[PDB]
Amino acid sequence: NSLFGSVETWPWQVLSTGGKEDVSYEERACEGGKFATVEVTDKPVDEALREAMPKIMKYVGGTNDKGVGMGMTVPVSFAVFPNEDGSLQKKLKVWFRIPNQFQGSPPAPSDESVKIEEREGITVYSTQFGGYAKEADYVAHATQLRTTLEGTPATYQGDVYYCAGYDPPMKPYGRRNEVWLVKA
Repeated sequence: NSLFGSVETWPWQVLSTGGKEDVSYEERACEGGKFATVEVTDKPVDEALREAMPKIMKYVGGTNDKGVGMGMTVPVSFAVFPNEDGSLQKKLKVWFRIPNQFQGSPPAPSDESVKIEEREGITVYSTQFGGYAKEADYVAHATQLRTTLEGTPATYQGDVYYCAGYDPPMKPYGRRNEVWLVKA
């Protein structure tokens, strides 16, 4: 009668894929699912990330309204805003991507700083790469992602990019990463 499977997590619209070695792109339209996001201001991206991490982990750690102690972790992504001067604008918005099972029913935000917001309507270019990533690698991948998207009508708004990883990598913990550019 009803047909479902175990492999289903984020239905999105991928238009195509096809980049370069290491930096490979995919332009896709977002699920539109509800995610847990925290935005930090006043504090630089360095501080904002480390300050937002507690806020993300406290949510899945048990400080959620449903009292879920299931610490579920998939790659976490945060938006950064680079100015044309090369300097990042001090505003950082962390998006915590919720696993599919919890998309159907996510716990309510019991912390005022973390909000469950749904994001749809926009198209992103995502580059998936593997290896030991440092903070510079995210920037470099964004740089190369722009370089690879060169010659296309792809424009970006605020040149915003998102950096995805399971943890903030210093060296070994951060082997799978994503960088998302949003088309203007």
